[PDB]
Amino acid sequence: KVFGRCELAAAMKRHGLDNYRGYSLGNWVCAAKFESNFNTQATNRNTDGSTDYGILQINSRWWCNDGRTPGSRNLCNIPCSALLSSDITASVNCAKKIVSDGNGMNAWVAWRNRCKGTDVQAWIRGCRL
Ligand SMILES: [Cl-]
Ligand code: NA
Repeated sequence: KVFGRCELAAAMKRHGLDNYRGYSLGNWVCAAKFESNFNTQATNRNTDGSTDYGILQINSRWWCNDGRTPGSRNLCNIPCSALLSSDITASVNCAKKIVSDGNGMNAWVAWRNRCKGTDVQAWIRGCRL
């Protein structure tokens, strides 16, 4: 599923991401835009052989099991394919674990490079929340 901007913002807000660990909604929407272009089916392979999955590009090196990343962990306790669902619940619940791990949203490279320190409220502007 390819989300619209405001559609995703409302889904995220409903799933408890607004101000989660102090990150306003615009941060999460911005991250999703640059990580996946709002496509829940996005996958991207890393150099180390791990793979990023879904709207928030969650890495199989640490967070999910894809059966093909030897010596990895499964900290979110889910198959990585669950992160590609049109239902964002699993991605959001795993994101909450990631963002609480000490390093905040800096875990997401695109957020650090493209959202951090910008006017992220522009990402929810006009939306019916
Ligand atoms: Cl933080
Ligand atoms: Na694993």
